[PDB]
Order: sequence, then C-alpha cells, then structure tokens
Amino acid sequence: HMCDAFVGTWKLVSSENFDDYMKEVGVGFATRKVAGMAKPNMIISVNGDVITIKSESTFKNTEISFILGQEFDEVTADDRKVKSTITLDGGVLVHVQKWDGKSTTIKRKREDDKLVVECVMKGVTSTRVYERA
Ligand SMILES: O=C(O)[C@H]1CCCc2ccc(-c3ccc(Cl)cc3)cc21
Repeated sequence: HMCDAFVGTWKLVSSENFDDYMKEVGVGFATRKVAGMAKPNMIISVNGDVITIKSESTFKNTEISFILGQEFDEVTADDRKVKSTITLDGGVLVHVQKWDGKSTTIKRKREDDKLVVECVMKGVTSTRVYERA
C-alpha cells in the first residue's frame, strides 16, 4: 500500500517558474520553449516493490521504474544522462538526479485532490500542479 495515494492518471494543469528552473539546469532555448508548452499526462502505478511513472506528452514520452532507495540510470526528456534515487520521506516522493557533478531534486506530494511537483535546482524552484485525469 506503498504510494497508494499517488497511483493513478494525472494531467498537468499549471506550471510556475519552469522556464527559470530549466535555465538553471542548463537546458537550451529550443528545448525550453517546446518542453515548456507540454501538458503531460503522468501515470503512476505500483506492482510489488516496483513503482512505475510513465509521462506522456506531445514533447516527449518517458517511463521510469524503480525500487525506493535503489539508484537507477535515467535519460531525462532534455537528454541528460543522470543517476537517480527516489525515496519516500514523510509521505513525499523525493527524486534526486545526479549528473556532471550537479544535482536537482524533484518532490511529488499529494495535496487535497492534486499532485504537486516541486523541482529545485540550486536556489530556483518550479511548481507543477496535476489533477486527476
Ligand atoms: O516529466 C517527464 O517525464 C517528461 C515527459 C513529459 C513532458 C516533460 C516535459 C518537460 C520535462 C523536463 C524538461 C526539462 C528539465 Cl530540466 C526537466 C524536465 C520532462 C518531461
């Protein structure tokens, strides 16, 4: 019953400060513009210990499967090759990506009927809010 409250199909309804977060990460102009337009569908499922997050959009489709606490290699939508670790901390999924001596953290939280995603790179935060599809 791990991650029960995250499981489902979610749709992005708002994004704040995402272009600035992507600049802080190092994403180039053309990818920022096309990526920032996307309104993805995030599909979260659990099978035993394995959590899968599948995200579908006009920009990119991605899929990650993982076990909490167990590092995995991820190719992000902006083509970074990162080493990722996802843990549960006080009911928040905390996803750390490491590449080229850099780090970014993505937190996914259940708040009311929404799933709230906070992406942090150094001092820059972006918030992306999802509703049930
Ligand atoms: O979330 C995902 O799985 C993907 C697929 C669905 C759409 C989308 C949009 C933008 C970015 C994205 C872009 C730039 C940066 Cl730095 C990080 C993430 C990542 C994604």
